[PDB]
Amino acid sequence: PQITLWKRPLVTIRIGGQLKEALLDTGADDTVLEEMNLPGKWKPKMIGGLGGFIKVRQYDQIPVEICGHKVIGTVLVGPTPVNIIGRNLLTQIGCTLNF
Amino acid sequence: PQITLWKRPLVTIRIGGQLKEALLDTGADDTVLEEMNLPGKWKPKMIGGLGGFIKVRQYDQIPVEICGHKVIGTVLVGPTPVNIIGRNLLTQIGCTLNF
Ligand SMILES: COC(=O)N[C@H](C(=O)N[C@@H](Cc1ccccc1)[C@@H](O)CN(Cc1ccc(-c2ccccn2)cc1)NC(=O)[C@@H](NC(=O)OC)C(C)(C)C)C(C)(C)C
Repeated sequence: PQITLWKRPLVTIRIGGQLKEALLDTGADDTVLEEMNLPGKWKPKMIGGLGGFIKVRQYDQIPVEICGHKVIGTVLVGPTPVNIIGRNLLTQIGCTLNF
Repeated sequence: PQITLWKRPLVTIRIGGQLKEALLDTGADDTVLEEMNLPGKWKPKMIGGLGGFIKVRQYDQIPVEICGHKVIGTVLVGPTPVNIIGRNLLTQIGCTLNF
């Protein structure tokens, strides 16, 4: 859909049959989700915004469902205040910014 | 434009004769610029990124130009790595997320 920015662009995502609320974020290189167990090998990583960096676990080739759109790619898991769909996944659903 | 997210959505902003590079950021409630002097009164705010909070100075009714779109609103100044155009000014240019 075409979506407004008068409110935060929160959408429902599906991961491992977990239902979660996540932010569509054009200012995020990566996708970062709050703490959750995902199966498989992961590598340690740090990511940062304002305020400093956080340590996360990097899971590759994770399926996610974003508003009826089934993508698979890299998911970071760690102490993020909120679930964040960054450009790696936004790209996979043909999401653009428009004005 | 219809901006793909295959790269970071970096654009030119003009603020008081200063040209700057800034990131179109749907994950940001607020617009946050790196350290600069701005005219007028200001209030301290605290804003929260991924790593925690920073203190900024809030300037109200600051004219800003985004891709030659003339906009006026709240601009926060402080220790950000990158000039961030948040939703307060993205809504002013009629910006939507499309997928
Ligand atoms: C290359 O680095 C990045 O891309 N960093 C990303 C990042 O932090 N992006 C920032 C912008 C940014 C880019 C590059 C360097 C530094 C910062 C934002 O897109 C997402 N970010 C991360 C973030 C987003 C939301 C929230 C949040 C908190 C409480 C409730 C809802 N959301 C917290 C952190 N948002 C905020 O930090 C904003 N915060 C905000 O809008 O808070 C209400 C600010 C900006 C206004 C402070 C991620 C770690 C998410 C991948």
